Amino acid sequence: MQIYTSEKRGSDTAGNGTEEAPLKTVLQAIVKLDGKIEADTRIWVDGTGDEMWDVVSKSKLKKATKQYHIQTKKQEKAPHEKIVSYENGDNVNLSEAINVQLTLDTKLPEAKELHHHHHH
Repeated sequence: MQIYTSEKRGSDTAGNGTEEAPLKTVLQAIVKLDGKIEADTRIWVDGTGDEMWDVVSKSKLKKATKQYHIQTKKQEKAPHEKIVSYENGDNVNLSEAINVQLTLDTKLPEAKELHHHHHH
């Protein structure tokens, strides 16, 4: 499953995730899969100049995965155009993903010691 995106073009209305209809941002490529980016999932970007389509950076893609899951990811979700695709998402949460809530570490959210001295 290949998804083409044109961030420099920023095609929202013309953004489907294909070649003739490239998405505006990588975010819209994930909203359809709910973060289900597997080996068959290949997202292409504007390119490097030499090529028409290049691979999306994992650093940016992973960040977008987090952002999308917090912003667009609600309780429910609908499928998409490419073969519909069922709710084939992961979660697990048996005795390992519990450390994400009951983290035995000293961290304070929204604190920002000397970092809050210049913004929220």
